[PDB]
Amino acid sequence: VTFEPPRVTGFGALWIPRQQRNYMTTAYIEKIKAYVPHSNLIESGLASEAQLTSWIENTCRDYQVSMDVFMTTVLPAWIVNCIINGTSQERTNEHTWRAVIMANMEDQEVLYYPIKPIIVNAQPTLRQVMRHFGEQAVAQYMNSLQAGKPFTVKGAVTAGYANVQDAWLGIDFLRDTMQLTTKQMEVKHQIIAANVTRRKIRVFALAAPGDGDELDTERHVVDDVARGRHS
RNA sequence: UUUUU
Repeated sequence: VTFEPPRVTGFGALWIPRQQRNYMTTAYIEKIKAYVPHSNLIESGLASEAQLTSWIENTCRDYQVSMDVFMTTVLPAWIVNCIINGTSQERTNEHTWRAVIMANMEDQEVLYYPIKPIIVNAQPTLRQVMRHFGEQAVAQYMNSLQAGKPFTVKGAVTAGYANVQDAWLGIDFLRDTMQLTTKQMEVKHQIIAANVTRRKIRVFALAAPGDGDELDTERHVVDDVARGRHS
């Protein structure tokens, strides 16, 4: 059997609906084989490109800083801060998030930035807009680990995970789109079980009272009953 | 989907 044919017939076992049999050709197979987009650009768990750039442009206008200096200077600081403290929406009560200027592995001064103009501008929640930087956050935490002064991950410490070697997987903005092995899947997921620590209520206590009974009277008569004379 | 202050 020097030659063993070529097959490559495709389809066969794969059931094809009758409406698609006229377009489900062999040449159609090769056309869709090229459509393999990144598995981190299609899911709804992250902000889309249209609303990611909206977040980038809106927050730099509020800070009155250029996009070039935003993507270079304060974005890594924001990623580090989101590594230290969580990325929850109700972090706005801090009213300020801190960035520290570093001279040579030694703090010199802490800078203060408003936290509202960076959370509300993330249209599909800030937990989703920061998921694009989840892969960069792990690398930056590893860099901090190599420097001898590891970061303190809020999720890992809160969940009870004291392992500093892999204290990530406690990052609040990991979508798990990365090829996590089965031994890190449960470590990340048990940390994710910090959600059941606190409840959530969907609706507040309404607006003010619509009405509490009204009054309408005039003239000179009894206190409340207008000329009460019936029997 | 949200939910990890």
